Amino acid sequence: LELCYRSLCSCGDRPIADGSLLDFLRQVSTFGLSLVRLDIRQESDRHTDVLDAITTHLDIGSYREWSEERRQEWLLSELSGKRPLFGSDLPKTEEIADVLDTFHVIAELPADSFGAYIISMATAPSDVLAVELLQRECR
Amino acid sequence: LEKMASIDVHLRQLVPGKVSEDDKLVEYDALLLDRFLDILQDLHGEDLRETVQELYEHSAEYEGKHEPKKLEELGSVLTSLDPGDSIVIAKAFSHMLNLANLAEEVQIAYRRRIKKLKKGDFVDESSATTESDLEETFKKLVGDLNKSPEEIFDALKNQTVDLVLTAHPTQSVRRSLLQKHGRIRDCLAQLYAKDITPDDKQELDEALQREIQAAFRTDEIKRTPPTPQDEMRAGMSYFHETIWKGVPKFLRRVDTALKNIGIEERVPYNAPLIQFSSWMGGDRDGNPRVTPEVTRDVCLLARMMAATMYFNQIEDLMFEMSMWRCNDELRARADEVHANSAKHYIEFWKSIPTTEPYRVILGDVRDKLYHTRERAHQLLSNGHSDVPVEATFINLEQFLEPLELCYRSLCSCGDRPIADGSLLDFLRQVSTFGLSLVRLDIRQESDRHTDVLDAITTHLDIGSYREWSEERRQEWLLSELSGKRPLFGSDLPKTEEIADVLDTFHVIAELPADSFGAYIISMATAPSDVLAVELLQRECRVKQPLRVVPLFEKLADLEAAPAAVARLFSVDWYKNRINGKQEVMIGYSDSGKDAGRLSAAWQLYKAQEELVKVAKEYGVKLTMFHGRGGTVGRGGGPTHLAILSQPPDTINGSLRVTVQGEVIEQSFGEEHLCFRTLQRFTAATLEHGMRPPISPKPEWRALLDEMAVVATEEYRSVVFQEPRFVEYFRLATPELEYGRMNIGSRPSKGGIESLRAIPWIFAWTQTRFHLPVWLGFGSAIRHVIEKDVRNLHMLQDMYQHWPFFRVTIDLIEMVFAKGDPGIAALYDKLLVSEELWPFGEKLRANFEETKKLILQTAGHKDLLEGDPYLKQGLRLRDSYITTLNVCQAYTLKRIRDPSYHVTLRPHISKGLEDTLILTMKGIAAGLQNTG
Ligand SMILES: [Cl-]
Ligand SMILES: [Cl-]
Repeated sequence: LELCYRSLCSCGDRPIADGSLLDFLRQVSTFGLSLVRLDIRQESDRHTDVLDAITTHLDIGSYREWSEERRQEWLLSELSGKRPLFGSDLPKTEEIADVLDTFHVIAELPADSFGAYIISMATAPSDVLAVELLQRECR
Repeated sequence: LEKMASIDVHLRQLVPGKVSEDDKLVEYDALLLDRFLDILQDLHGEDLRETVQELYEHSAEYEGKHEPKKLEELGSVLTSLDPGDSIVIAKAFSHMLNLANLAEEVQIAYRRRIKKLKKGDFVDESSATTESDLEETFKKLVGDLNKSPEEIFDALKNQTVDLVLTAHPTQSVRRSLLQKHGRIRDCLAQLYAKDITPDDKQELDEALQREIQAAFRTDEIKRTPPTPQDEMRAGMSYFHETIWKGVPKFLRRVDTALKNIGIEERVPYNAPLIQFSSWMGGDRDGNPRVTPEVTRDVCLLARMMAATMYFNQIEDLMFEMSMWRCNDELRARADEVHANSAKHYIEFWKSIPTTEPYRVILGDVRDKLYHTRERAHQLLSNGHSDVPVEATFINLEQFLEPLELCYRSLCSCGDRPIADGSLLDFLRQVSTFGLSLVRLDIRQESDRHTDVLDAITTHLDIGSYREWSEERRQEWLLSELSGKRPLFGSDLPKTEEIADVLDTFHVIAELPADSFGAYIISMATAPSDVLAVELLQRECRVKQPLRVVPLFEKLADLEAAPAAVARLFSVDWYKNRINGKQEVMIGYSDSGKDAGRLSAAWQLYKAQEELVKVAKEYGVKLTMFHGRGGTVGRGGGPTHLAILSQPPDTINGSLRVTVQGEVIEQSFGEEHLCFRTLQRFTAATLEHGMRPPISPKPEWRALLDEMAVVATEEYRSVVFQEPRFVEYFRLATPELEYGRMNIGSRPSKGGIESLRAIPWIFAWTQTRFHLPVWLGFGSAIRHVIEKDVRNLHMLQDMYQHWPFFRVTIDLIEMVFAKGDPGIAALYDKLLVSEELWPFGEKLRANFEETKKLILQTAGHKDLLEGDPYLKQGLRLRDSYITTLNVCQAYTLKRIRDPSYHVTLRPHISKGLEDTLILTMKGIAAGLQNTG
């Protein structure tokens, strides 16, 4: 479409280019391939449950009992590390499987479809870092 | 055309006596050779035929008296041929040798056995004419060991013979040429039926000529050094040839022999007495052509071949299963299946009615087999299908369930005889072959797994797994296999090789477990090597991991092997993962390349003794996998004694042996040969489980321990210490040209240590010298005879009463029959520097001395004094091989030395590389197995 616009302007047909073609270009820019970008929203506590099942499964403690500073320290060591966090061998409750499956579906779809991951009941930096880490470890 | 009178005379001089009175071998080869030479005259002229026949007569005279003038007479002709004539003569002698092989197989297959020739001891088990058949083994166990028939039957039920098909080290003969050889053997056999009519005989003669010409008129060089998929296709030919029909026929004969000792049951149809495994497409050790895709391909190809054979066989089964009386259970299944959509039997029936319930069930099985075949084909040629996995057989139980329902139902109604026919054959074929025909082993160097783990630990900033001691390696591996966190992801710097290893594991995870057998670790030395594979398997998400099998190659590795296996069994995780079973592999050729053959032999007997001790300690059922080069890898009768010779309790109802590619045609090419192969493996396994060889006298153990030291000294002093040995090896032998040519893969991946065992054996087998097989025996026997006058008598006692020693020496004697120091001297004269001539001269003297000493040990004046049939056939082949030897030698001189100008001869009627390849393939096909 931009090739058509440039070409039309080259030949003094800019008025022709500023018609249906301009409307089309502006519609492609405004709406993209999706019309809308979908936000995902979830409670912070649900991410806390996922990380708690993980740390319990690794015999390191309960991410839930940890203070905010200890939560931050562990999350920071994991986002900066080179080893993956969990696999199929992980006791998942129905809710925890919902959270992880949502991330997997996000990974299997085009980035043009998504906007922001919104954390309901956010209170501390560990809430945001949990989502960044879960995103990274769900590929 | 009285030329026929000359070749007959020469043939009769080559094979003078009669090894029986059905000895038609000279007749067979005379007929085939006459017909071939006529075809050769018609296609390439009268002069070409006369030249070729003069050469063969000189070669046979040489194999008679070994006059060196005959070799100079061969060479004078062979150097004067321009490359065209060189190609035609080389091709001609290759096919002449093939015909001698075919005549030999027919003679073996139709030779009547002699009951009165049995001596009554174990020596009889070293030849097909005197070995014990299935029922004679039964009665030997009942009379001499007083075992009850029920114990024999119970031993058979739980016994498994596992035959492993590996790629041929050279020309893996194409399926089409196997079939032509079959037609030639069939025409030969039928031409000597003592009742045949004149017109039948005339048409058989014409068919034989037609087929010999057909084989001579196909090229066998161009295109590609066949892709591993092609080599696998050619290797699978023996299932269609003989094995598919052969397995149920053999098992039924087991039933009859059980009836002749009072057992009324049959061997249960699901009992895996016979199994087949494959390395074709799975062995990656020093073979970069074997990729993850190659493995995926041969797995799916095998599922296709099997589904095809079941599909074609179940139509005859459907015609036979025309009964109506049935079980209540089967009648229920018939009513269920009739409620559905009959596309693969419109030529047979518009539709199958419910008054033929067995046909209803079997027709649905035929439908599922068709969907399995077409689905695997779609996966192979694309990567996806559209065939629902629920419309096919994914595991062996889905397949067996309706067939077993038919069997039970038939027995319910007193139709057991009907059930014991085509249906029993089918059940036994499903149990033996499964959904794949073969199970594919994967093999890889331990170092490659070490590289993968080293890149991992370096990526995690924990150190280099490579620098770690064996104990630290074990400690880390143990913490990871017991842990709950995965090890690595896509964010991992992978080299090309490391990606090959990991991708192989991923392909294994994406395919059915029925397709795989064992993961074999080449150059295994320590428990960390095995634990690395178990961990890499688990972290690559292989749900049903393969069993890990260490291959202990070098001599020191064998000595440390029972310690390493004990440490493995002592780890709780590995103990509960293996579920009471462990398979260990030994490589006769591999260990011999390290420390000579005699030392490797005695060391392998001891290593198996100690491994059995460990397995009994920890309550594990041990399975010894015999790689290539062994006594149990020979062709024919000798294998029977070799299996009986193994140390006590090393088999225990579970035999796994490599079927070497240079022997697979001799063993499975023909109907009778196939039956007898299966029979001797089964009988020897059964007998060894109940009747171990005698335990060695203490002085025998001490003597062999001494001889092993002297033999390793001589072998290593020549192969590894002599500085100019490698220089000689590159001159007196086509080792360089073998790797550079086109055959196999890589021979290096330095010196001989990095050289693989197969090129090591091959290079010296081509020159009829066989140094890797016999070197070391000479000095060992000289040493012990000189140390004590009486040791000769002790050696002579061992050869007469200790099976292990007799088979070891016997193999050496057979290799000496295929050896000729005069030809090796010709290679020296043409290809080796003058200042290296005494070196080869010394080696040849060693050759001679060992020969006499081996003879003295075996109590023989001539080679193979106790097996004249084999001596006879070997002499027959050697007469053709010798011409290919001289031709190969002068061709090598022509390639390496363009300053060697020859007085050419005019071309003889309608590229030196092609000549060389012809001679290699031919000589390899005529010498077959050595070490
Ligand atoms: Cl293919
Ligand atoms: Cl019809």
